[PDB]
Amino acid sequence: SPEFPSEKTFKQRRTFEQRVEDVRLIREQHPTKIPVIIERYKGEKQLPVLDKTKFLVPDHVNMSELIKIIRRRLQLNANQAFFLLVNGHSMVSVSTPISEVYESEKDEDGFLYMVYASQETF
Ligand SMILES: *C=C1C(=O)CC(c2cccs2)CC1=O
Repeated sequence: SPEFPSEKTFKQRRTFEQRVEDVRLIREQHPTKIPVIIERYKGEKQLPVLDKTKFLVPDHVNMSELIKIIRRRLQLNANQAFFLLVNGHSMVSVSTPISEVYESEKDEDGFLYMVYASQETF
């Protein structure tokens, strides 16, 4: 509805220059944390909004563990599907530690971006 404001993403809220410097600050103060931005897919109609956007994830945590953490934050029940996507592909099947996902998939600004949805392609 045009009466209600559109959802604005992290990259629309913070400029690239600010994001680049945020990550430099984060990396300096927390070298063992991965800076992750987790957002709901723009067209999502079945899953609620997350109470935070930026997560400093310990670098040993794997993707299966992170998925459980987000499902819990969203208070999902077991009959609700949830997919976590990085750069256009699903992280749902894997046990890769997030440290490795960061090196493979991080944005130019230094953040690792993830999108969640109730479907795997859209
Ligand atoms: C939103 C967060 C938290 O609630 C705590 C997380 C921590 C993980 C290990 C030590 S603190 C960081 C975070 O982004």
